[PDB]
Amino acid sequence: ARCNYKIQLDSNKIVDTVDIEDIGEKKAFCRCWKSEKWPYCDGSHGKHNKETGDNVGPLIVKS
Amino acid sequence: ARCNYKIQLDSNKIVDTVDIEDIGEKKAFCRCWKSEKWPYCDGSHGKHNKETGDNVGPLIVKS
Ligand code: FES
Ligand code: FES
Repeated sequence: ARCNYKIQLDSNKIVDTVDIEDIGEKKAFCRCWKSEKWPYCDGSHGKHNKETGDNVGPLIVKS
Repeated sequence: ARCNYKIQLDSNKIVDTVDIEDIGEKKAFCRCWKSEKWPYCDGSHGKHNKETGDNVGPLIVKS
């Protein structure tokens, strides 16, 4: 049971790097692998959780 | 097909918040929902990807 059906399926391993000096006030990062704005959250987690009963959600990095 | 079988299954929605002033040099955050050090990566993604063919990996936040 894989988790990612959408993001860079050609890649062997998806690791994203961000510098704190690009966060601004705050940024929300996707942990559900469904965002169309990867690696940022775009709210797609909500439909996923409703359909599946899951409870996943983003990481908020703040300043 | 839910993604999270491990983290706070009582919770309706798992949103984590971190302040950049707690990153230090860098921190790696789990996006595979298998870490025993949630919300940080503990390398559990590697066994998951080997078993399933998946390609998920952490978010690295650096300074
Ligand atoms: S779109 Fe994936 S966690 Fe929000
Ligand atoms: S342990 Fe989950 S992304 Fe590394």
